[PDB]
Amino acid sequence: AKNSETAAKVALMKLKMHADGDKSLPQTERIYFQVFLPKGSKEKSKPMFFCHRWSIGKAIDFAASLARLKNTAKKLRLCHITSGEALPLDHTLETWIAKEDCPLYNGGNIILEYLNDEEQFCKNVESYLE
Repeated sequence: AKNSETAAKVALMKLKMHADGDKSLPQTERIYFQVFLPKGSKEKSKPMFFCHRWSIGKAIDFAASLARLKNTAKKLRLCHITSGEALPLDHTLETWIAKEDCPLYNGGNIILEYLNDEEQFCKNVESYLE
């Protein structure tokens, strides 16, 4: 419900008001997320937008920057909000649009979390929204 297509579209207008990102991107090239930050972050989440053709690794790098997490044993990974899957670094965000299983939505939620190198999913994915 909170992670559905409709919930993402309903959140999208506020995300457009509040998100940071590279504003030289044409509007149609942008995908907006509420980005939930690693456990222990005082700020639970931050609104961000990305180029939809960026790789996950690029998006992670951009999000870590905005969240001031570039200032260890673990690497930051974007993780699907329902499956917990650490999205593969080389895939483009575009790859997740529309898909039947665990899509990404323009306006949706996503997780940024410290994982071990090679770790595949973040544990307790439901808890980021609890």
